[PDB]
Amino acid sequence: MKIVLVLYDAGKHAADEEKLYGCTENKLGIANWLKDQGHELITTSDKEGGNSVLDQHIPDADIIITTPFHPAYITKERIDKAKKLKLVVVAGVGSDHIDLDYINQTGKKISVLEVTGSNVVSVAEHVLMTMLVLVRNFVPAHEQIINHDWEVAAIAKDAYDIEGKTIATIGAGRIGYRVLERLVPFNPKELLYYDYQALPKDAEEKVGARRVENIEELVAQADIVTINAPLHAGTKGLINKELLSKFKKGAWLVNTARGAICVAEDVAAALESGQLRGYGGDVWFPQPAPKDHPWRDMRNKYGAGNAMTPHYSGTTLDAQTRYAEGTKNILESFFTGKFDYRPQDIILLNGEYITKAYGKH
Amino acid sequence: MKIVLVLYDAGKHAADEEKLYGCTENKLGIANWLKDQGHELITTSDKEGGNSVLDQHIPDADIIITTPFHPAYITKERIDKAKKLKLVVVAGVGSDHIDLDYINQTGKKISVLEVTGSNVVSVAEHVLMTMLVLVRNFVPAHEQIINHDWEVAAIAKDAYDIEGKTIATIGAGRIGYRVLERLVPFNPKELLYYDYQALPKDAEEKVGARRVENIEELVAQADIVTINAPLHAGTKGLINKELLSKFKKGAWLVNTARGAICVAEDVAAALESGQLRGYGGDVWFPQPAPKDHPWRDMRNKYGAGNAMTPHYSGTTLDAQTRYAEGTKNILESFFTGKFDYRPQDIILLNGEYITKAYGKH
Ligand SMILES: NC(=O)c1ccc[n+]([C@@H]2O[C@H](COP(=O)([O-])OP(=O)(O)OC[C@H]3O[C@@H](n4cnc5c(N)ncnc54)[C@H](O)[C@@H]3O)[C@@H](O)[C@H]2O)c1
Ligand SMILES: NC(=O)c1ccc[n+]([C@@H]2O[C@H](COP(=O)([O-])OP(=O)(O)OC[C@H]3O[C@@H](n4cnc5c(N)ncnc54)[C@H](O)[C@@H]3O)[C@@H](O)[C@H]2O)c1
Ligand SMILES: [Cl-]
Ligand SMILES: [Cl-]
Repeated sequence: MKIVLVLYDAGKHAADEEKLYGCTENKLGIANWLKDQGHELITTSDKEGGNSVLDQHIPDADIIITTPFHPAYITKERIDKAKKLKLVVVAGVGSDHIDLDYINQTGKKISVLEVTGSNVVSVAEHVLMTMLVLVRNFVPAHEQIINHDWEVAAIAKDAYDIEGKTIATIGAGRIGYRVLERLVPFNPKELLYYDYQALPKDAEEKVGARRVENIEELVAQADIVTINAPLHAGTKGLINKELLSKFKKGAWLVNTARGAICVAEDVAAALESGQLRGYGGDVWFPQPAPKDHPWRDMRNKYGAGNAMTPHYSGTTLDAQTRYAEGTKNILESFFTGKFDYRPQDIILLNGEYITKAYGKH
Repeated sequence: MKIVLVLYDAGKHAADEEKLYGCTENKLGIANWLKDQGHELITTSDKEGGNSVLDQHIPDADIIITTPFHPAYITKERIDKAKKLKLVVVAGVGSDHIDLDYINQTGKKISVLEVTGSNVVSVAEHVLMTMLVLVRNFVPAHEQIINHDWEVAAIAKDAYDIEGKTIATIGAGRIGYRVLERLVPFNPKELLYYDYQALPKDAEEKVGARRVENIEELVAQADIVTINAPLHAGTKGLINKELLSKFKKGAWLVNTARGAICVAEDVAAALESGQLRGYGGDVWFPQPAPKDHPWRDMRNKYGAGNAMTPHYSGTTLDAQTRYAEGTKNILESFFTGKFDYRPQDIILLNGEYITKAYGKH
């Protein structure tokens, strides 16, 4: 089989860390196995433009392996040219960079598999971190120190404790639930969630969560909102000017899910006007984020409220080994002709939606 | 009575936030309350040098109110000049900026009271935040974004999850225990503590903590160490070159307790050499931290591993109202002649140690 593997380039950083499996230099650490199995592997980070290495190889690729941190956008146009394509794998979690609805509506026999659970703890940690960084006003505090300044009041004037705050998650799946679990000992006033899938009652009770039926009612009462749903037609552009106007004034918003769940300029405008006190997370649309993407320079009225990073929360060194192994397992399920995929890894099975988390079908 | 109140100045920032009680502008909300009682209140941030406003008023001050974030250093030289001094109050927690041992050993009839518990949650949050920021490599990640860069591998090469790490606290009192409680749902490998005061077995079991009785044994097995003990003779310079040599190579160290528990240059050398991967916290010696203090510019080999802030974790807006009210209550106990202090607030009562947490007596 011919396999095209699209990952980020480590460049000079490859020499610093041998455990960096998720880059083009290291090929998920599965290149020996793919070679021994008799497959042809094309590895590249060159994923944009008409004569990109990706596009050169799409027409006879049997399998494309992608990673959300440097996502090959497998568009309708690319799918139409991909005459041998049978499987797209996501080394990570989240398959929205592939035009899933096009595959499904046309009934094309392409499976889409991701390594469910592989980095959900990593991201839940990152959400907790980002909440704390925003609420406690850490970014300008650290900036003060490295700029050789000292003025406690400049930081304290917009620093709070997370204790006693009302916190809402949009999506209460693997990541959203783990976020709620980690918040319990911080003594929030209340933990809320919105999801068309109810939590099991035992799970709900374990974290003291209350389900809110509609998203406007959810955000209106939350001091902190975190987004933990996949990107699909039902969540694309969900966080826009109108919905932001229904947030509690001065709320903090965390989004480690997908950038395009928000309308980028609407979030920036809300931060600058004070409707949000802070926004942070690691995900952007598109990726790599352009130099003029509004989320880079946006700030609140105090020059703070921005805890943006590149997309890396799900590609910590601990997460990388897990999604690398999961990727190998999915590939083996395909190669053996067993197709004995873990049920939870299956987004599309030969064009059919198996997941329930990407909207109702 | 004459009361000297030493707080940080908020300046123009006071105009931004009404709840900023902890600054010289707002005087803990007690200025009119004191005036109505016929007391004279001198308020200043000028606390260094022989003709500082502090030193001008020391000779006839009945009461000095301090705050750790901008600490009046009540040295033995100042105590010897403070002929009317009867009470020192700490608007906050931690009384080490006062020469407690000099007061005690030379029979000075001065009580020292602090607002115990007022900001212990705030600091425990800050510890969790700092642990996450260091372990997950957040600072350089955010720096990349605002420098208009994008390179996932530059961050991922030194980013880990807190899951599966062994975490040790030095001091397991109000803050240290609250840190362990907040760590439970993060699925650490193990939680450890070192303290001459044992946790009750039930409190140990609640967080799955194991006591380690030797400090070298403790740090030798820890991926993350956090300092949560007061500054006293037993902890001053506790974290020195020799102990750092016994830390696990590449450990992360967090200190929100007091700067002087660490030997400053020893920590910086350990970071630059890689014995530590990261150091962070909000506390320094002395405070305000000099522009050339080595903890400002220190970095690990990748230009990261620094999560320093000014001293503000215990002065979030949520904390300030609590220690402001507690300061009023302590003053009332003094003024009425009842001296009905909360027992947990008493560091020294007329020179005698009441606290057990500042070493054995
Ligand atoms: N930043 C990263 O590195 C990173 C890593 C992993 C995953 N993610 C993203 O997080 C998303 C969630 O991951 P997960 O493991 O929790 O997935 P999951 O499938 O376990 O949970 C997703 C939840 O979202 C719910 N949902 C779907 N549409 C919703 C809507 N309109 N409103 C509210 N809830 C809705 C689903 O019912 C489900 O319960 C992924 O799809 C991915 O886009 C990001
Ligand atoms: N960064 C901030 O804003 C901030 C805010 C509050 C307190 N603090 C500092 O944190 C310290 C702890 O606060 P707390 O509320 O937890 O106090 P606490 O009195 O409840 O607990 C202190 C613990 O440290 C233990 N201890 C003393 N010496 C020790 C030693 N050599 N080794 C190990 N343990 C030792 C004590 O036995 C006690 O259990 C304060 O004294 C203060 O210096 C900082
Ligand atoms: Cl939906
Ligand atoms: Cl001691």
